Amino acid sequence: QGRACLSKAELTADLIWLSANRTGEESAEELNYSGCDLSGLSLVGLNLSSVNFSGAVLDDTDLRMSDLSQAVLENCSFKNSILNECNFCYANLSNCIIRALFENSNFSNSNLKNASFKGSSYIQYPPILNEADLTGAIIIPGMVLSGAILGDVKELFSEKSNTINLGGCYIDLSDIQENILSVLDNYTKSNKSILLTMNTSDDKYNHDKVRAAEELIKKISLDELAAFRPYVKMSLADSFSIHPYLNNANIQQWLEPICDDFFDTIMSWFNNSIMMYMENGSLLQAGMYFERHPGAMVSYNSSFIQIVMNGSRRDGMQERFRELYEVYLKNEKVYPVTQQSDFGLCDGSGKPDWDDDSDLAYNWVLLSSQDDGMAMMCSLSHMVDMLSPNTSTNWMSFFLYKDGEVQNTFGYSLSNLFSESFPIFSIPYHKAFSQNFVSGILDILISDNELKERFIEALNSNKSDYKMIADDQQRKLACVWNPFLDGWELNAQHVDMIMGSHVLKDMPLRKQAEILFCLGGVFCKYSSSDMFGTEYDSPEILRRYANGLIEQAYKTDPQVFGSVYYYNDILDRLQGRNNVFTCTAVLTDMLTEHAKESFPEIFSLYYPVAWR
Repeated sequence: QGRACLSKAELTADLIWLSANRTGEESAEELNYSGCDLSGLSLVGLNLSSVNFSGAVLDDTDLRMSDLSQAVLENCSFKNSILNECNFCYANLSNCIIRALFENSNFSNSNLKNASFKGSSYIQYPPILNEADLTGAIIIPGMVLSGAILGDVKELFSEKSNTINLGGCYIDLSDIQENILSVLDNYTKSNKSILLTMNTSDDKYNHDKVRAAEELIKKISLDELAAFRPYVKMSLADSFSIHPYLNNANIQQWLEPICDDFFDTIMSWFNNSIMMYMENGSLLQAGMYFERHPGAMVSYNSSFIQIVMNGSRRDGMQERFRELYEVYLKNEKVYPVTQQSDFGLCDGSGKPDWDDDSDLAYNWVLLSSQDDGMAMMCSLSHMVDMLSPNTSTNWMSFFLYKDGEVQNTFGYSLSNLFSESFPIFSIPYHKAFSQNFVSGILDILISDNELKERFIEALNSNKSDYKMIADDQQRKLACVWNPFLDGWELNAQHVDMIMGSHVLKDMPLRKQAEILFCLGGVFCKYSSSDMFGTEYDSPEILRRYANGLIEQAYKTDPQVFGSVYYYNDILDRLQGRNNVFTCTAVLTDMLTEHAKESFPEIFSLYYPVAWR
């Protein structure tokens, strides 16, 4: 169409029109563009199925979204081409030199024998090689080999320093920023990962994966693995602590020191927080860390328990984690709890019930974070609930022990038990209890939906354009709040309603006072120049309610103020005697600054995040 010697502009028009009127029954001559130089071109979105670009040159060509299915592309060149989203299905690309961007390029069922991808890359979506023949081909780290035909091994081991044999193909390491670490990170550098490449190859290549792995580890210096390198370490654990590498002594011994150090750091850092999710290889390595270091079962108890809960349920390693847990049950602090009627199987055998579909079995024993002899016995179901609670979470569904003796869980304060003894539950608990706290107060104060919405919406921003200092605005405020005020003090029945709430009544006095202080700060913020007040004045009603809250906080626990002088100072500023106008911007900052200094955790939970 199609002769070797023409201008590229004609080849271009020819091809764009060929594409514009494809018949499907084209002739051998009309389809012939062999040996043609098509470099520098833009053959984008062109229907070129069945075309014969044999031995041609498509360097620097934009082929994106084009259809080259069934094309005869053998012996071609695509140096610095852009192949993104090209269709190469059933295409023939034997011996081709592909140095291209190949994002989502479709080589399904293509012939790629002896081809080379050296220098190619993608950003997020790999090329598709399903049922493509890659025998003798040179591939690169990051390529996904699902369903690819690699060929059987001809040479077991490469002698070229920069290549690793996988089946009958070759992984080239000459374009990896001269840093082997760049190809070992499945999490943040997936598009460059040789671990991805190896593990996406089919099962029949399992013996080649192992060999490839032994060759790979020779290229990794112990120096390079000295740094923390967390994503690399996790990737190695994930990729090599699974079948078929698990039965290879060499690989497993190389992993151990790496994983031991990494998982030690992880277990200690994570202790008393919810545990990260782990792929199988890492989870198994986490388990093996505890096998080697039984002391850590106690030192990092909440990390340990979550790991075991995870592993005891992970298909392929359950038994191994059950045996690990049963070693922990022998610990001196744990044993007494296992000797309870309600433990595990409930038969006094000291054995968990590993076969409870409901996950209601009391299998799990958590030790206190302080030296007070406390332990908790709970079920997997309730533990998961408590770690990620909602409004319906049952917080009392565990048995408590002190020095191995069952306790009445009614003389206790959940707030204190969690914060002092089982911190793993403390943030989740206090977080759940603080949810919609000021919203709940507003629901009680303001029956008028439109006004309530102004208050609730303002929670989400640090500033408001809506103001409430005008006469009619303050009159509206007075009608709403007057039933809740006795002058500058809160009405006694309103107080009882606040102090009696589910959210407050079981908090220690001190925390009750801090929460009330914060609520006092909230209504001072509402009254300030940033919100419903102005640079020069603030709605008196809101100052009164803030004042009542502050006085209530002081009655509840005066020590939250540090001294009576600060308390008095707040009241004076709020009440503003002798003042025609009173601005609350400064006082707002005095209150939040004090909360930040004196009770930052409560402040962070109860004061709206948008406002701090």
